[PDB]
Amino acid sequence: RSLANAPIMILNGPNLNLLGQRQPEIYGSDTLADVEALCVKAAAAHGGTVDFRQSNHEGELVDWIHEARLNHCGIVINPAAYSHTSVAILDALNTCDGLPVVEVHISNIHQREPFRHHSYVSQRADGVVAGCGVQGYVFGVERIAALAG
Amino acid sequence: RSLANAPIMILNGPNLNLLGQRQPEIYGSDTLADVEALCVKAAAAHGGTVDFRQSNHEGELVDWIHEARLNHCGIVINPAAYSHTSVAILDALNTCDGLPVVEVHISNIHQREPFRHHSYVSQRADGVVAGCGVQGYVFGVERIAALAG
Amino acid sequence: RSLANAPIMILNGPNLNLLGQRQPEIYGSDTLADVEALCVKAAAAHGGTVDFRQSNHEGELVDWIHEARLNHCGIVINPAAYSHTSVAILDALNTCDGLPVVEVHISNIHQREPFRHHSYVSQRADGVVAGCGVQGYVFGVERIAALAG
Amino acid sequence: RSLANAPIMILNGPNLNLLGQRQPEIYGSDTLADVEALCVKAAAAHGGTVDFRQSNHEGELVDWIHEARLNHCGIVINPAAYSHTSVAILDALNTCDGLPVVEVHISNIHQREPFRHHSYVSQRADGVVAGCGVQGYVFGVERIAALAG
Amino acid sequence: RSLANAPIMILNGPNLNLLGQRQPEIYGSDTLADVEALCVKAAAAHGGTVDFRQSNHEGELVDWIHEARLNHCGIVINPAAYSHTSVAILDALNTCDGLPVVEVHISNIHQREPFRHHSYVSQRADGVVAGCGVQGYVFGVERIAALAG
Amino acid sequence: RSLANAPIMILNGPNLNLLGQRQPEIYGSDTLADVEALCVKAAAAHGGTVDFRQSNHEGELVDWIHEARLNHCGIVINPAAYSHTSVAILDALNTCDGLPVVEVHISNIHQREPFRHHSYVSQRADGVVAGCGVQGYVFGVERIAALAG
Amino acid sequence: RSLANAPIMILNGPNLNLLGQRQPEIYGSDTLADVEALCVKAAAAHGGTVDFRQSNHEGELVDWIHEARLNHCGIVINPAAYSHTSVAILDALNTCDGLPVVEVHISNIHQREPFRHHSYVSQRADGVVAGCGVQGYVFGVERIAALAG
Amino acid sequence: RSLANAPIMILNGPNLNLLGQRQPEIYGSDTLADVEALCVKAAAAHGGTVDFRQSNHEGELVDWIHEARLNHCGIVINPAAYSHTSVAILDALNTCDGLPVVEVHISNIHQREPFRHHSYVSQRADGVVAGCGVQGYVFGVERIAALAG
Amino acid sequence: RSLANAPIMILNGPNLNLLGQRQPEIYGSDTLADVEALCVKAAAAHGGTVDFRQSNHEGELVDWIHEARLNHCGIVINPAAYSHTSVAILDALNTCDGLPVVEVHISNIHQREPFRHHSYVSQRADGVVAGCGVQGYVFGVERIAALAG
Amino acid sequence: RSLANAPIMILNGPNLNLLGQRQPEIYGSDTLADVEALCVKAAAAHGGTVDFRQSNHEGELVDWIHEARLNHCGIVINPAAYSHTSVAILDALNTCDGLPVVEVHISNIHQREPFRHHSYVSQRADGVVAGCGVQGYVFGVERIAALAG
Amino acid sequence: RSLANAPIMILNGPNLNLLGQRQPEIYGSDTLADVEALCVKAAAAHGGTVDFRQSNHEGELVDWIHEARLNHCGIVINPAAYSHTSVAILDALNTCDGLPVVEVHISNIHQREPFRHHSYVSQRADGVVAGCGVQGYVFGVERIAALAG
Amino acid sequence: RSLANAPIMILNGPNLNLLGQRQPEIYGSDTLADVEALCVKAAAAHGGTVDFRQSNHEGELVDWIHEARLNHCGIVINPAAYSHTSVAILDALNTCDGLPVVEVHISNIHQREPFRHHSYVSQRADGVVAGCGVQGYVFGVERIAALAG
Ligand SMILES: O=C(O)[C@]1(O)C=C(c2cccc(Sc3ccccc3)c2)[C@@H](O)[C@H](O)C1
Ligand SMILES: O=C(O)[C@]1(O)C=C(c2cccc(Sc3ccccc3)c2)[C@@H](O)[C@H](O)C1
Ligand SMILES: O=C(O)[C@]1(O)C=C(c2cccc(Sc3ccccc3)c2)[C@@H](O)[C@H](O)C1
Ligand SMILES: O=C(O)[C@]1(O)C=C(c2cccc(Sc3ccccc3)c2)[C@@H](O)[C@H](O)C1
Ligand SMILES: O=C(O)[C@]1(O)C=C(c2cccc(Sc3ccccc3)c2)[C@@H](O)[C@H](O)C1
Ligand SMILES: O=C(O)[C@]1(O)C=C(c2cccc(Sc3ccccc3)c2)[C@@H](O)[C@H](O)C1
Ligand SMILES: O=C(O)[C@]1(O)C=C(c2cccc(Sc3ccccc3)c2)[C@@H](O)[C@H](O)C1
Ligand SMILES: O=C(O)[C@]1(O)C=C(c2cccc(Sc3ccccc3)c2)[C@@H](O)[C@H](O)C1
Ligand SMILES: O=C(O)[C@]1(O)C=C(c2cccc(Sc3ccccc3)c2)[C@@H](O)[C@H](O)C1
Ligand SMILES: O=C(O)[C@]1(O)C=C(c2cccc(Sc3ccccc3)c2)[C@@H](O)[C@H](O)C1
Repeated sequence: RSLANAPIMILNGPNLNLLGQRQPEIYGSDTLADVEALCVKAAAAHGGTVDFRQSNHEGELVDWIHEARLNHCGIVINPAAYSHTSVAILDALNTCDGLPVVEVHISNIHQREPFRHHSYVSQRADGVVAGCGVQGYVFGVERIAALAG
Repeated sequence: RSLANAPIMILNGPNLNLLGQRQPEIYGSDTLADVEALCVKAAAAHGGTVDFRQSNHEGELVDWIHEARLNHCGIVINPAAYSHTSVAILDALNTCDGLPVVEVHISNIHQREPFRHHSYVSQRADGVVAGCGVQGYVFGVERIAALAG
Repeated sequence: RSLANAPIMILNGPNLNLLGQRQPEIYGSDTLADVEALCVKAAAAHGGTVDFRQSNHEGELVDWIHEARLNHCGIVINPAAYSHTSVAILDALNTCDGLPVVEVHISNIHQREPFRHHSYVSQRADGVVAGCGVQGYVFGVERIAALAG
Repeated sequence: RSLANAPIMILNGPNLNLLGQRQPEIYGSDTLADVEALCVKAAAAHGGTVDFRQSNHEGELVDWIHEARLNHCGIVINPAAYSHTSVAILDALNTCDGLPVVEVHISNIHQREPFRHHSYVSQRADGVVAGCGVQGYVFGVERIAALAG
Repeated sequence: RSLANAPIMILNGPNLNLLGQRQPEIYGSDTLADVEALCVKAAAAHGGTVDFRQSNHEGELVDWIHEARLNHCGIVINPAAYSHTSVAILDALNTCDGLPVVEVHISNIHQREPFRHHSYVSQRADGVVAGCGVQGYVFGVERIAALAG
Repeated sequence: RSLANAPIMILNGPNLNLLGQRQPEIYGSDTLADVEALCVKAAAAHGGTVDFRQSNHEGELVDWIHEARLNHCGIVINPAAYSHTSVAILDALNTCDGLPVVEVHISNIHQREPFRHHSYVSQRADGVVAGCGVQGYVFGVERIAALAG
Repeated sequence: RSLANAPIMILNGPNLNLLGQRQPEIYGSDTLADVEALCVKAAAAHGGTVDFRQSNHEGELVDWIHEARLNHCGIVINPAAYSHTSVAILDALNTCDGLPVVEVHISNIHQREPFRHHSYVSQRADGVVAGCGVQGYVFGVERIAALAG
Repeated sequence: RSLANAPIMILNGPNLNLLGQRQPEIYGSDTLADVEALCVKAAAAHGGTVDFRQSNHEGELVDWIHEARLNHCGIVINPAAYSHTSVAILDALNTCDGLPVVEVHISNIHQREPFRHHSYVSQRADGVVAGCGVQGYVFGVERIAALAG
Repeated sequence: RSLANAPIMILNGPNLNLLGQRQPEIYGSDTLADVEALCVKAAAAHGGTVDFRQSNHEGELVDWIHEARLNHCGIVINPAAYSHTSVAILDALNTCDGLPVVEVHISNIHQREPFRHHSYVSQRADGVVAGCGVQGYVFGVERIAALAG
Repeated sequence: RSLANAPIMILNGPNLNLLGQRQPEIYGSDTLADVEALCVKAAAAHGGTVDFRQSNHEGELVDWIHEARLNHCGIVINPAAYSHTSVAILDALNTCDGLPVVEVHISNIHQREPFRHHSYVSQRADGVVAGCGVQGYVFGVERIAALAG
Repeated sequence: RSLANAPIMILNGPNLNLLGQRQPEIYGSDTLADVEALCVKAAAAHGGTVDFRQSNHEGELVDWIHEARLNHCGIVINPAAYSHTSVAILDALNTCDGLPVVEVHISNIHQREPFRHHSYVSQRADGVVAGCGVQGYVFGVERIAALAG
Repeated sequence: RSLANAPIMILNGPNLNLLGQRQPEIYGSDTLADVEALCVKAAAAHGGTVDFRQSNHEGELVDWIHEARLNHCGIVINPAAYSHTSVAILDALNTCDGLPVVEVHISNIHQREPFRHHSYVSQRADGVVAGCGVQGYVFGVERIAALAG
C-alpha cells in the first residue's frame, strides 16, 4: 500500500491512555489525543492519514498488526511495556513482509531501569526512535512516508 | 481516599479462580471465594469495604488498576504468574501516584523455581508479603487500613 | 477422560492463524486450516476427535486450559510465542493433574534466536516435539492417544 | 508447643539498635524499644508473650535461634544485613523442625540496592514480610499466632 | 538414498544398553531390545528398515554417523549423555548434508538437571522429540518416513 | 543558544568518510558529502545552520564536543564505533549541561552484532535514532531545532 | 610442630553443636561428642592428640586458627556455613604458612543447594573432604598425621 | 555386595598412566603402579580386594562402570579430565543404584584453573576427596570398606 | 566534631593483628603496632589524636562504628576480609551521617583474587585508598583532617 | 631516576581540562590549573618537581607514559574515562618495569555507574586512590616521594 | 628431539577424514590426503619428516600425544571439535614438557558459533593458527622447525 | 591488485615501538626494527614489498587502514591492545572488501589475562596467528602472498 491509498496504523500499548497525567518530567504533559492530533497533522503534511489506537492487551495489539499488514501502509508502534516482554508482538511484526515499521518510545529507555534497556520490537522495527518525546511519533510518521512512496 | 469512602481494590491474576482444587501442600485448601470472604471480614474490622476481583488477562488487570486509580483507597494484588512477567502491571501501579499497594503471595516464591524469585510488581508494591498463605491478603488489607486512614 | 469419551484440546498461540502465508521454509505451506485437518485425521485413526482452537491472547489460552482440565482428554499445544514469555500458560497447565499434555513446535526453536531456545511450557508439558513440521501435531495426537488409554 | 505456653522469640540483626535516629523516610520514626512495644501489644492481642532481642553478632543470633528451638514457640526475625550474607543464620533456622518462622523487612528490600534483593533467610522462613514498616512485625506475630496453634 | 532402498540408522549413546534395569519412573520398563523392536515395527509400517546400534563411545558414534551419510536414508539418534557434551557428534551430523536426522530423548530434558537442558545435536537435528518415552523413537522413524519418502 | 544565534554541530565518528562506498544494503548509497547536504537543507528548513564534521580520532571528537559546548546550540552525533567503546565521548557529552544532544545511527544497531546493541552515548543523548538511515540525521536536526526553540 | 609435640586442632563451625538431633539422612546420628571421640581415637591411632572445639562465631573461629598456628601441628576444619561466606577464615588460614589444613564436609556439598558448592576454605586448605560422613574427620586426622610426622 | 565377596573397582582416567614423571609439585612422584600398590594395601587391611584400571577412553570407563555395577562392591574413581567434561560417566554411575562411589582427585581442583573447579562425577559420588595426594585413594578405599559393610 | 575534640577512629579488620608476621612481599614488615604509631603521628601533625582498634569479629566492629558515631571526628577503616563480605559494616557506616569515612587497603586489591576486587565498604566510604602500603592509613588520617577541619 | 634527579610525570585524561567548570558536588570547584599548583606545591614539600599534563587522546597519553618511562621519577595518573576503557594505557604503564605508578580518581568511582567501577589501570598502578577529591593527587605525589626518594 | 632425528606428529581430530567432501566455502576444496601431502612437503623443506594421523576418538588422540611425547620433535594439531570439549587432550598436551605444540584450525573459529570461540588446547599450544586455510598447517610445520631447530 | 602491484600494509598498534626492551620471555628480544627487517625479507621471498608502520593511535591505524583499502595488496596487523577494545579498527577492516587481512599476536593471548582472550579484529581478519612469536608476521606475510598473488 501507499500513503495515498491507505492509512499509517499508529499503535499504542499499555498505560498510554493515561499519558499526560503524570511524570511529565519523563513523558511531558501532552495527552494521548494530543499525540494522535500530532499524527494526523504529521500524515496530512505528507498526503496520508493515520489510524490511531491504544490497548492494554497484547493479543489485540497483535490482532491490529494482523489488520495493518493487510490494510495499512505502515506502522508506527509504541509497544510501551510490551516493548520489553512481548515476543508475540515481535512475531506479529515479523509476518509484516516489507510493510515498514517504526518503534517509538517517548522516554529514552537506555537511561532508565535495566529491564527497560532491551526491546523485542527493535528486532523487526526498521527504525527506532527514543527520547524524542511525542515528536518521535512525528518522526515515525515522516519515516513511514519516506519509505512507503 | 479513606477506608470509609471507598473499597480496597483486591485483584487476582491467572489461575487463581482455581484456588482450592489442587496442590494443598503449597497453596492450601481455601478457595478464592473463601479468600474473598476473609478480605470482606478484615476490611470491615477497620471501617472498610473491598472490590475483590480475579482475571487471567494481563490487560484487564491493567484496565482495573486504571479503575482503582480513581475509585479506591488502595490495592491488594496477588499478580500470580504475572508477577514474574508483567512489566505492564508494574507500569500500571506506577501511574497510581500516592496510593498504597500491597503485593501478596500465598507461597514463599523465594523457596521455589528461580523465575518465581523475581516480581516486577515488588518494584512498586509498597509492601510485599509472601508465603503467609491466604492470611497474607489479610495483612494486605490490614496494611492498606494502616496507610489509608 | 479417555479418547473415545472426550476430545483432545488443540491449542495454538499467537500469529498461527496466519501460517502458510509466508516464510514457509521455516513453517511449511500448510494453513492453520490444513493443520486442523491433519489433526481431525490423526485423532480419528485412534478413535478420537479434537477441539481445535487458536488465540492471540494469553488469558484466552489460560481460559481454554481451564476448560480442557474439565472437559477433555488431553492437550496438544503450540504456544507459539508464549512458550517463551508465559509463566501464566505454564501455571495453567500445572493445574492439570494427570492430564496428558504435549508441547508442539513446527520449527526447531533450538536453532533459532537465542531467546526462543527456552520454553516455559516445557517445564510441565509431558512431551515436546520440535522441528518435526506440522507433522509434530500428528505426533502430538499420537502421544495423547497412547496416554489417554 | 502452643502460643499459650512459650514466648515467641523476636530477633533483630545488626544496626537495628539505632532504628529511629535516621532515614525515617526508609525505616520510620519508631525506635526498637517502640517496635518491641508493638510486639508485646501484638502478641497479647493473641494470647501470647514475646522474648525480644537485638544483636550485631552473627553468631549470637545463631545462638539465640538454637535457644528458641527448645524454648520458644515461634520466631519473628529481621536479620537486617545478615539477611544478604548469613548462611549461618539460614542453617540455624534450618535445624528448626516444625517451628514457624516469619522473616521481617521494614523496608522493601526489592526496591533498594541489588545486593539487598536476596535474603538467605528467605530460603527457610515460612512467611517473608517486607516494606510493611514496623507494622511488618505485627504481621510476623499474627502469623506465628496463627500457626503456633 | 531413499526409504525404499536403505535402512534407517538408529544410534543410541552411552548407557542406553541398560535402559530398563532401573529408574522406570523416568525411562519406562522397556529394554534396548524392546525399543529396537518397536523401531522394527514403525519402520515397516511406513515401508522401511532399520540399522539399530548402541555405543558408549563418542568416537564410534561419529564413526557410525559417517557411515549413515553414505549407507543409510537417515538418522534417529538418542545421544544420551553426549547430547549435552558432544560437539564432535554435532559436527558429524553437520557432514550429513541433506540427510534427515531426528534427535530423541526418552525423558523430558527440560524438566531435569539444568545441564541437561542444552543439546549440541539439537543444533543440527531437523526434528527433536523429547519426553515422549520410547514412543519418541516411533515418531522419529515416522518423520524419517515422511522426509525420506 | 538557538539555531538563530548558533550552528548545530553535527559530529561524525570513524569510517563515516567512506559512507556510501560498499554494503549499500546496510548504510546505503548516499555519501558523507550527500549526508551533510541533507543536514544543510534540514537545518535551513528550521531557521538554522550546521557545523558538520567527521573524525576517526576519539580524542578529537571529544575536543569537538567541547567547542560546541561553548559555541553551538546543539549536537547531533553519529559516534559510529565509538558509540560502543567510548567512555571519553559520553563524559564529553556530560560536560554539555543544558545542551540538547541527539544520537543517530544509520542502521538499526539492535538488529546487528550483539556488541553493537549497547551505546555509551545513549546514557546522555536526550534522544537516539537508529535504522532510519540518513533520514535519521534529519530527525536529529528536527529534534535539535525543536528543543532549541 | 609434630603430633608428638603438639595437638591437631579440630575446628567446627556453626550449628554443628546440634549435630545428632536431626536430619540424619544427610548428617547422620553421631553427635558432636561422638565426633570428638571419633577424632581422639584416630589421632591416638596414628600417634597424636586433638584440641577439638566448636563455635557459631566467625571471629572466634579466626582467633582459634591463630592459636593453632603457634601451638598446634595441623588444622582439620568443618567451617559449616562459614565455608561459603567467610573470607576471614580463608585469610586466617593463609596466615598459617606450611601449617597443614584439611577441610571437612560431613555432606557432599556438590549435591546440595548451589550456594553450597563453593568454599572459600577450599582455596587454601591443603586437602578438602566432602560427603564422607563423620568419617571424613578421621581422614583429615589421618592426613595431618601423614603430613606432620 | 560386601567387601568379603567382590573386589573394589579402582578407575583412573586419562593421562594418569604417566603419573609420577612431572609436576611432582602437583601430583607427586608415586606412579600408577605405586598408587595401585597403596590400594592393594588399603583394601587388604579392611578385608578386601581391588580391581585397578586406567583408560584414556571415556566410553571404556563407562563399560567398566557398567561392569562394577554387577561384579564389584564399589567404585573409587579418579576421572581425571573427564570429571569436568563427562556427563556420560556421571550417568554410568547414576545407574548403579545403592553402590558406594567415592571420587578422588590427587590435586586440590579448587586451587587450580576455574575449568577444574567443577566435576560432573561429584553429583553422584557419595564422597569426594580432593587435595589429599595419592593418600586420597586410601581414604576412598576406607570409605568404601566402611560402606560395603 | 573536629580533630580538636574527638579522636579519629581507626578500625582494623580481621587478621591484621598478625600484620608484619608474613608475606611482607604483599603487606610489608611493619607490624600493626608500627601502623598505629604511624597513625598517632599523622594525627599529631594535624592537631589530632587517634583511637586505634583491631578486631576479628564482624560484630564488635559494628559496635565500634556505633561508638565512633557519637564520639569521634571521622573513621579510617581497613575492613580487611570484611570489605568483601560484610553488608553490616557497610550499614553500620551508613549510620554515621556526614561523618568522614576513608577506607584503606594495604595491598592493591584490584590485582588479587577476583573475590578481593569488590568492597561493600567502598559504597559508603567517602574515599578509598589501596596499594599504598601502610602509608595509606596516613593518607586516611590526612583526608579526615582535611574534612573534620 | 629519582625525585632529586627527575620530575614526577603527572598525567590527566579526557575532559579534565574542564575541571571546576561544572558539577562541583561531584568533582569540586578547583580547576586543573588549581590542581597543578597543588602538585607543584605537594612535590616541593617533599624534595621534588612535577611535569603536569592533560590530554583527551588515548595515544598521546601513551606517548607521554613512554616518555616518563625514560625521563621522570614516577607517574601519578588520573586516566579519567580511559581508566575504564584503555588496555593500551595499562599496557603502556606495564612497560615501566620498576617505576612507581599511582592511580587517582577524584570521585569515588565505586559509588557511581557500574561501568566506572573497574579500571584497567588498577591492574598495574601500584597505588590507587579514589574519593579523596583533588587531595588524592597530593597523596599520589606523597606516594611517589616515599617510593622514589 | 630435532627435525633431523624425529618426525613432527600431526594429529587430526574428529570428522576431518571428510575434509574435501563438503562446505569448501568454509573448509576448502582439498582433502586430508591433500593436507597430509602439504605437511610432508613443508617438513621436507626444513629437512624434517611428519607422521600424519586422523582420529574421531578422543582417548586415541590422547594415546598418540603420549606417543608423540617420546618419539617426535613437535606436535601440530587440528583437534577440530575436541578443541572445544577436551580438557583431556589439553592435559595430554600438558604432559609434554619442552615439546613444541602448534594448534591449527582451518576455519576462523572466532567467526563461528560462539561455542567455537574457545579451545582448551590453546591454553597449552605454544602457537595457534586459525582460518588461514590448509595453509595454517604449513605455518605449524614451519614453527615446529623454528623451535625444534 | 596483486603482490606484484602493491606493498603489503603492515600495521603495528600501541606500545610495539618498544619491542625488545622488556618481556623477552613473552615477546622476544627482537626490536620493532628487527621485526620490520623480517617482514621485508618475508615479502621479497614471495616477490613482494612491505609498507611497515607503527602507531599508538587508534584513529591513525584507522586512517592507515583506509589508505590500504586504496593502495596496498593486504594487511598484516598486530593490533596490540586495540585488539581488545577497538570496534573502530574492526569497522576499519570491515570496510576492506576482498582485501586479505591477517591478525598477529606475538604472545598467545589465550594463555594470558582473560580480557586478552577476546579481540574484535578477529571477527574480520581472515586469519589470526598467535603465540608464534614474530615468526607470526612471516606467516602473516606468507598468507597474504598466497591470497594476494
Ligand atoms: O518511554 C516510553 O515511550 C515507554 O515505551 C513507555 C512506557 C510507559 C511506562 C509507564 C507509563 C506509561 S503511560 C503514561 C505516561 C505518562 C503518564 C501517565 C501514563 C508508559 C514503558 O512501558 C516503556 O518502558 C517506555
Ligand atoms: O528493611 C529492613 O528491615 C532491612 O532488613 C534492614 C536493614 C538495615 C540497614 C541499615 C541500618 C538498619 S537499622 C536502622 C535503620 C534506620 C535508622 C537507624 C538504624 C537496618 C538492611 O540490612 C536490610 O538490607 C533491610
Ligand atoms: O532421555 C534421554 O533419552 C536422554 O538422552 C537419556 C539420558 C540418560 C541418563 C542416564 C542414563 C541413561 S541410560 C539408562 C536408562 C534407564 C536405566 C538405566 C540406564 C540415559 C541422558 O543421558 C540424557 O540427558 C537424556
Ligand atoms: O549504523 C550506524 O550509524 C553505525 O554507527 C555505523 C557504523 C559503521 C560501520 C562500518 C562503517 C561505517 S562508516 C561507513 C559506512 C558505509 C561505507 C563505508 C563506511 C560505520 C558502526 O560503527 C555502528 O555500529 C553503526
Ligand atoms: O556437611 C557439612 O559438614 C557442612 O559443613 C555443614 C553444614 C550444615 C548446615 C546446617 C546444619 C549443620 S550442623 C547440624 C546438622 C544436623 C543437625 C543439627 C545441626 C551443618 C553446611 O553449612 C555446609 O554446607 C556443609
Ligand atoms: O588431581 C587429580 O587427580 C586430577 O583428577 C588429575 C588431572 C591430571 C592432569 C594432567 C595430568 C594428569 S596425570 C599426570 C600427573 C603427573 C605427570 C604426568 C601426568 C592428571 C586433572 O585432569 C584433574 O582435574 C585433576
Ligand atoms: O590489603 C589489605 O589491606 C586488605 O584490606 C587486607 C587483607 C588481608 C589478608 C590476609 C591477611 C591480612 S593481615 C595479616 C598480614 C600478614 C600476616 C598476618 C596477617 C590482611 C585482605 O583480606 C583484603 O583483601 C585487603
Ligand atoms: O573520578 C574521576 O576522577 C574520574 O577519573 C573522572 C571522570 C570524569 C568524568 C567527567 C568529567 C571529568 S572532568 C570535568 C570535571 C568538572 C567539570 C568538567 C569536566 C572527569 C571519569 O571519566 C572517571 O570515571 C572518574
Ligand atoms: O576450522 C577448523 O579447523 C575446526 O577445527 C574444524 C571443525 C570441523 C567440524 C566439522 C567437520 C570438519 S571437517 C569436514 C570438512 C568438510 C567436509 C566434511 C568434513 C571440521 C570444527 O570441529 C572446529 O570447531 C573448527
Ligand atoms: O602479543 C601481542 O602481540 C599483543 O598483540 C601485544 C600486546 C602488548 C602489550 C603491552 C606491550 C606491548 S609491546 C611491548 C612488548 C614487550 C616489550 C615492550 C613493548 C604489546 C598486548 O596488548 C596484546 O594483548 C597482545
